[PDB]
Amino acid sequence: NMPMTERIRAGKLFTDMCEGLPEKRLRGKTLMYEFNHSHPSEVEKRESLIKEMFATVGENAWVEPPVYFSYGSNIHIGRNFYANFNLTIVDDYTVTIGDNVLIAPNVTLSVTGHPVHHELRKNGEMYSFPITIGNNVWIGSHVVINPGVTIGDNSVIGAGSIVTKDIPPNVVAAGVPCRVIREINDRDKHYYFKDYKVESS
Amino acid sequence: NMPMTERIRAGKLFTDMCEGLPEKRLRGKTLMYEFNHSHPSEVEKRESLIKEMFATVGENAWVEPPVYFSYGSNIHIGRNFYANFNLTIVDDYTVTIGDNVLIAPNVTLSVTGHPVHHELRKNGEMYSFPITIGNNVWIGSHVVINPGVTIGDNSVIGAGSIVTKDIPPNVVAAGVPCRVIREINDRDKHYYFKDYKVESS
Amino acid sequence: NMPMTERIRAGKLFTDMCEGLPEKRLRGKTLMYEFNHSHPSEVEKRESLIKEMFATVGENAWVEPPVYFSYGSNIHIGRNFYANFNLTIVDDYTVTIGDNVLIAPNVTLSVTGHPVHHELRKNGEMYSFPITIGNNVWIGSHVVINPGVTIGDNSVIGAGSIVTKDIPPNVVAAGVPCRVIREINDRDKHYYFKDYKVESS
Ligand SMILES: CC(C)(COP(=O)(O)OP(=O)(O)OC[C@H]1O[C@@H](n2cnc3c(N)ncnc32)[C@H](O)[C@@H]1OP(=O)(O)O)[C@@H](O)C(=O)NCCC(=O)NCCS
Ligand SMILES: CC(C)(COP(=O)(O)OP(=O)(O)OC[C@H]1O[C@@H](n2cnc3c(N)ncnc32)[C@H](O)[C@@H]1OP(=O)(O)O)[C@@H](O)C(=O)NCCC(=O)NCCS
Ligand SMILES: CC(C)(COP(=O)(O)OP(=O)(O)OC[C@H]1O[C@@H](n2cnc3c(N)ncnc32)[C@H](O)[C@@H]1OP(=O)(O)O)[C@@H](O)C(=O)NCCC(=O)NCCS
Ligand SMILES: CC(C)S[C@@H]1O[C@H](CO)[C@H](O)[C@H](O)[C@H]1O
Ligand SMILES: CC(C)S[C@@H]1O[C@H](CO)[C@H](O)[C@H](O)[C@H]1O
Ligand SMILES: CC(C)S[C@@H]1O[C@H](CO)[C@H](O)[C@H](O)[C@H]1O
Ligand SMILES: CC(C)S[C@@H]1O[C@H](CO)[C@H](O)[C@H](O)[C@H]1O
Ligand SMILES: CC(C)S[C@@H]1O[C@H](CO)[C@H](O)[C@H](O)[C@H]1O
Ligand SMILES: CC(C)S[C@@H]1O[C@H](CO)[C@H](O)[C@H](O)[C@H]1O
Repeated sequence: NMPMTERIRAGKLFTDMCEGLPEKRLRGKTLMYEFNHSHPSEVEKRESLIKEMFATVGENAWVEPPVYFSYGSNIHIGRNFYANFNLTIVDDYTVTIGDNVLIAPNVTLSVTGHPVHHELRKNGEMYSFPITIGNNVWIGSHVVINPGVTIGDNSVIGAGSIVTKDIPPNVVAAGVPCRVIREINDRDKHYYFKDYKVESS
Repeated sequence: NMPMTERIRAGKLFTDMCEGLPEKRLRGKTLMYEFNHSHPSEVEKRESLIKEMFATVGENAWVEPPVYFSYGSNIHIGRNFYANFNLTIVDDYTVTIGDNVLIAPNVTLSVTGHPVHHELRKNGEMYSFPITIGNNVWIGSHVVINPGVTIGDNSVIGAGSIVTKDIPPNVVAAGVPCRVIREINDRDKHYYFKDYKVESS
Repeated sequence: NMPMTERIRAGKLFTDMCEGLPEKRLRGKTLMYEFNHSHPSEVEKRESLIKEMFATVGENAWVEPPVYFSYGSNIHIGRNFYANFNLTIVDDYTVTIGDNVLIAPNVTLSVTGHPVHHELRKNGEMYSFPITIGNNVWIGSHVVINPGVTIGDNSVIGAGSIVTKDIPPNVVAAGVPCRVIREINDRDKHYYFKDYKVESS
C-alpha cells in the first residue's frame, strides 16, 4: 500500500509476492538445496557455499546441514560460528548473530509473525522485526526465538525455551515462555555441570 | 481381533502390519521422498506432487519441503493452505484442515498415540483419533497437536505449545500444556503486534 | 591436557579436533548421508545400513529417515526399536537404549553440553555424560533428553518435555522441565486413552 520493501523496513504489514522478492528467495533456496544435499566430504564446496548463502559470514563458520531459511541474504554471522542440525532462520528481514555463538540442534529463529486477528491476514499479511543475538551466546536444543528479540552477550538459553522477550546479558534463561532464571557468576567458573568441578590446571 | 481397519475407525487399539497398510505407507513415502528431494525450481512438479500426496487439496495450497507423514491419503486440506519447513503429520487416520490455515516451521500433528501401560503396547499397539483444524487458524512454531484434538476457527496457537485438549474458536492459546489465554476481540483488529497499530488507510 | 578421549570417559571438559575423532565423525556422517538419501524402496540397503551405522543394534529395529548423529559408533540399541522421523542423537559419548523402546517424531537426545560460563568454552569446550533409556519406554514428540539422564523401565515421556533429571521407572513424566506427574498402575491396564477403555476380548 506503498512499496512493499518500504513497509518491511518500518514494521508495517506486507506480503512478499513482488518487487523481486519471490526471486531473491529462489536464488536463496537454490543455494540451500545444494548445501543440504552436498556430500559430507564436500567440505570445500560446503565452506564456500555458506559464504554465498549468507549476507555476512565471519571466518571459521560451521553449519551442520540441513539449514533452512527464506532468503539467505538477510543473515549476518560473526566469527567462530557453529550451528548443529536443522537450524531454521525465517529471515524475511535482518537476523544478526555475534561472535562465538553456538547453536544446538533444531533451533528456530523467526523475524516474521502474522497478525493475531484472522481478518488482518486473509492474504498472508506479515510483519518482520530484527533479531539480534549477542556474542558468545549458547542456544539450547529445540529453542524458538521470536520476532524483534535481542539476546544479550554471553547469555545461555535453556533447551526448549520460547524466547518472546528481550533477554539481558550474562544470564541463564529458560522456560515457556523464556525467563531469566539466574545470573552467571564465578561459581560457574568452577562448576561446569551439575556437581562436577573443573579441577583447573 | 476384528479387521484392523475396522478397529481404526472405532478408536480401538490396533497394529498396522497387514491389510495392505504397509504398502499404502510405501506408496506415500515414495511420493514424499520425491517431494522432499525435488529442486526448488521444480515448481510445477511440486504443485502436482502435493495434489497426489494428500487425499484432498484445495486450490492455492503450498507446502515448503520437507514434509513428513505416514500415509498421505488420510490428510484433507482446504483452500489457501500454507505450511512452512518440516511439517510432520502422523496420519494413521483422518487429519482435517480447513481454509486459510497457516503453519509455522517445525510443527507436529499426530492422530496416533500409544497406551501408557507397557503391557498394552508390547507389539506396537496404537490408537488413532482424528484431528480437526478449523478455518483461518494460525499455528506457531514447534507446536505439537495430539490425538483427537479439535482447534476451533480463527484461533491462534502460540509457538511451542503442546495441545492435548480441544481449543475453542476465536482464542489465543499457548503453553505446555496449552490453555486459552484470552479471546480475540476488536483490539486485535487495530493492534497487530505489541505496540504497533495498523494506522489503517 | 590429558588425552582427549581419556577426558571424555571421565566427564572432564575437552574438545574434539584430534586423536582421529574428526575422522570417526566423517565415517559417520557418510553412512548417515547414505541412509537419509536412500529410496524408501531400498528396504534391504536400509536394514543393513543401520547395522553399520550404530555400534550395537538389536533385531527388528526400524528407523524412519532422516536420522542425525555425531558419530554412529557410540549408540547401542536393543530389540524391536522404533524411531520416527528426525531422531537426533548427539552421541559424543555412549547412548544406550533398551528393549521395545518407541520414539516419536522430532526427538533430540544429547549426551553433550557446554559450560555455562562463556570463559570455559572459548574453544568449544564440551562435556559428555552417557544417557541410559530403560526397557519398554515411550518418548513423545519434540522431547529433549539432556546429558547424563536415565529414563527408568516402562516409563512414558509426554510430548514436548525437556528432561534434565533422571526419570524413575513406571511413571508418566512431562513438562518443561520434566516431572513425574504420576505412577503407571492397573487403571492404565484398562483405559488406554482418555475415556476409551479396552473392552478386553
Ligand atoms: C542451561 C543448562 C546447561 C543448565 O542450567 P544450570 O543453571 O546449570 O541448571 P540448574 O539445574 O541449576 O537449573 C535450575 C532449575 O532450572 C531448571 N531448568 C534447567 N534447564 C531448563 C530448561 N531448559 N527448561 C526449563 N527448566 C530448566 C532445572 O530443572 C532446575 O529445576 P529446579 O529449580 O526445580 O531445581 C541445561 O538446562 C540445558 O538446557 N542445556 C542445553 C543442552 C542442549 O540443548 N544441548 C545440545 C547440544 S550443545
Ligand atoms: C501468539 C503471539 C503472536 C502473541 O500473542 P499476543 O496475545 O499478542 O501476546 P502477549 O504478549 O499479549 O501474550 C501475553 C502473555 O503470554 C505470553 N506468551 C505469548 N506467547 C507465548 C507462547 N508461545 N508460549 C508461552 N507463553 C506465551 C507472553 O510472554 C505474555 O507474558 P506475560 O503474561 O507474563 O506478560 C506470539 O506469542 C507467538 O508465539 N507467535 C508465533 C510466532 C511464530 O511461531 N512464527 C513462525 C513464523 S509464522
Ligand atoms: C502422555 C500422554 C499419552 C497422556 O498422559 P495421561 O496420564 O494419560 O494424560 P492426562 O490427561 O491424565 O495428564 C494429566 C495432566 O497432565 C497434562 N499433560 C499431559 N501430557 C502433557 C505433556 N506432554 N506436557 C505437559 N503436560 C501434559 C494434561 O494436560 C493434564 O492437565 P491437567 O492436570 O490440568 O488436567 C500424552 O500427554 C502425550 O503427550 N502423548 C505423546 C503423543 C505423541 O507424541 N505421539 C507421537 C506419535 S507416537
Ligand atoms: C504466504 C505467507 C504465509 S508468507 C510466508 O510466510 C512465512 C512464515 O509463515 C515466511 O515468512 C515466508 O518467507 C513467507 O513467504
Ligand atoms: C520394517 C517394518 C516396520 S515395515 C515398514 O514399516 C514402516 C513404518 O515403520 C512402513 O509402514 C513401511 O511401509 C513398512 O514396510
Ligand atoms: C504458492 C505461492 C505462494 S508461491 C510460492 O510461495 C513461496 C512462499 O510462500 C515461495 O516464494 C516459492 O518460491 C513460491 O513459488
Ligand atoms: C510399530 C509402531 C510404533 S507403528 C508406527 O507408529 C508410529 C507412531 O509411533 C506411526 O503411527 C506409524 O505410522 C506406525 O506404523
Ligand atoms: C569445520 C570444523 C569445526 S570441522 C568439522 O567439525 C564438525 C563438527 O562441528 C565435524 O566434526 C566434521 O566432521 C569436522 O570436519
Ligand atoms: C565446536 C563444538 C561446538 S563441537 C561440537 O559440538 C556439538 C554440540 O554443540 C556436538 O557435540 C558435535 O559433535 C561437536 O563436534
